[PDB]
Amino acid sequence: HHDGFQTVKATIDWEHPMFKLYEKAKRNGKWNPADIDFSQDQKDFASLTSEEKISALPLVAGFSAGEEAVTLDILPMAHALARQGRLEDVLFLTTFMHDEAKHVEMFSRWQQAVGIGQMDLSVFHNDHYKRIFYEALPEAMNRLYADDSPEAVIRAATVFNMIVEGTLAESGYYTFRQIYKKAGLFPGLLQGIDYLNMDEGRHIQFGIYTIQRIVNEDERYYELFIRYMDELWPHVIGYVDYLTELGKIDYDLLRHYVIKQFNLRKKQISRT
Amino acid sequence: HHDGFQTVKATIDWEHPMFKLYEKAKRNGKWNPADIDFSQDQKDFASLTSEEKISALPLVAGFSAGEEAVTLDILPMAHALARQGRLEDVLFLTTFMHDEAKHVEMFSRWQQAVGIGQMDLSVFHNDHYKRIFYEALPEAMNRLYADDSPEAVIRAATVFNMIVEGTLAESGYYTFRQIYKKAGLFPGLLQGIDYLNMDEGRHIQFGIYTIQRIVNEDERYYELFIRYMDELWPHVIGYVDYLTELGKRQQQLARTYALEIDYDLLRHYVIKQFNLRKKQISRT
Ligand SMILES: CCCCCCCCCCCCCCCC(=O)O
Ligand SMILES: CCCCCCCCCCCCCCCC(=O)O
Ligand SMILES: [Fe+2]
Ligand SMILES: [Fe+2]
Ligand SMILES: [Fe+2]
Ligand SMILES: [Fe+2]
Ligand SMILES: [Mn+2]
Ligand SMILES: [Mn+2]
Repeated sequence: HHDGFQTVKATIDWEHPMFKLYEKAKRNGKWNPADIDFSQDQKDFASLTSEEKISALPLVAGFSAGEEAVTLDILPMAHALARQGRLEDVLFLTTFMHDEAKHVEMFSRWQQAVGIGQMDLSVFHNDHYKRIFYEALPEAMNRLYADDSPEAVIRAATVFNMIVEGTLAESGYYTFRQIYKKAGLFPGLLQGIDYLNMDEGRHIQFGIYTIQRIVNEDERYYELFIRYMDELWPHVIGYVDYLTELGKIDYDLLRHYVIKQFNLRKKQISRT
Repeated sequence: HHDGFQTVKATIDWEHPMFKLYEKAKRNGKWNPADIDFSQDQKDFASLTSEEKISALPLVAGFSAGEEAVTLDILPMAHALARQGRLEDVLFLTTFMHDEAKHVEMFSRWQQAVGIGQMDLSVFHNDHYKRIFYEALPEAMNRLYADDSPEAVIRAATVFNMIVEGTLAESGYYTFRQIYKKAGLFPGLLQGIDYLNMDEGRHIQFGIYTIQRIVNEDERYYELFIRYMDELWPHVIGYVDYLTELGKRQQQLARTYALEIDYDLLRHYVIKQFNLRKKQISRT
């Protein structure tokens, strides 16, 4: 049951950080994947040899599944914060979820346009990828339906925002630009990546805000955050190692970028 | 756990009716409540007598709570359809949810701008209003976390889309225009209402699609739909009667602005909306 409503008893908290992020999301998140011209991407893909075609698919497989997972798996966080009365967080999260919908749409439109929509790309998800995206991510989010404790919320935001988005996805954009911008390939996909990267800046800000406001209640939660980050590292690097070996471009450059992002995300939360 | 992912094994179903509705939502849902000029609304509200100021508040109280309720209460539907693998429905529902956020924001910005943000408007929710919005709506939606049966989904879409949006809110837009557009008052609120009404057409279409696809599986569910509509009517009309009674006890705004407010035409619009929603679902 609803006890009452914040915008009847009072108003939105106009100064709340998540209301301010919501306002930014509306002003900056206007792109439509349906407007991207993928016609040259189709011709670029056809120009590749069979071996070069295969080389591009593991990264796309990781992104399509990843965007689909985050579209579905943010819903428990929205529910948990709604149940806690965090209205401004909920408003922001409507933009987060609509951003992810666009991300899923974008990669799927690319697959369709280049002629691989009919190909099952699941073959490029190894055990480490599945441990994160098929298992750990939905487990941590769904937990929030029955357990919205600080510990549960930190774990959810750690897996979702700091690892999935802040480590793997961030490193994926970089990788795609290092390879394909340089090769002059897939301009429509790279335009989509640029819009997506802008959206995801907001998503990471929500994760940092959420983790830090809980850590501020108790430094014991800081140690939980670091432990959950380290818990998932073997799977992050296990997936990275798998893509790197498929790749055979400076792969050690890309690998160190992943490590850089992982340590960066840790440093964006303060014990204090 | 996720078994796999549709956009890895295949693609989005580009022809799915809810993918098409999602596409329309992106194209047509561009407005931003933060861009509405409420400065004239502020002046209008201040120029009103206390007894004219009051006349508008019961309707605004109904919409602010309603929009906040639907913002929160759509989440279980999105979850239930997601768990069923209905990806295109989920994509569309992201636009539904972000629409509702804008609707909550819009009415809250109006209240803030006109100087009533600090006033507790709960006093204009009677028992019938509370049975719909404080109780029946969240109960029917939350049910979906543990019971996503066809019966549960039809009941959820009936309460949310056909009654709350398709009968009450639709009648509220009409009432607001019948009163304040003719008066020449609250231009920013009216702009917001117009944007909102456009969004809500899609929300009702989602409800029709959802109910109809379940009725298509088994025509027995059509009688469930009709029954659930009829179960809620006493509270729809109980709330309408309450707002009508309030409006008839304060007629200064109508006298001042020469509006022959026909509450019996509004009451008949509510009845028309209710019966019209029923006709939009067919047995076969
Ligand atoms: C060889 C260098 C490895 C680079 C790492 C590539 C990782 C693939 C990215 C897939 C994760 C996508 C998750 C979506 C998160 C979001 O968009 O919010
Ligand atoms: C005197 C005529 C009575 C007219 C009825 C007024 C009803 C007020 C509307 C409040 C419900 C708002 C619910 C929001 C639903 C949505 O926008 O999705
Ligand atoms: Fe994201
Ligand atoms: Fe391994
Ligand atoms: Fe709606
Ligand atoms: Fe009554
Ligand atoms: Mn994304
Ligand atoms: Mn609405």
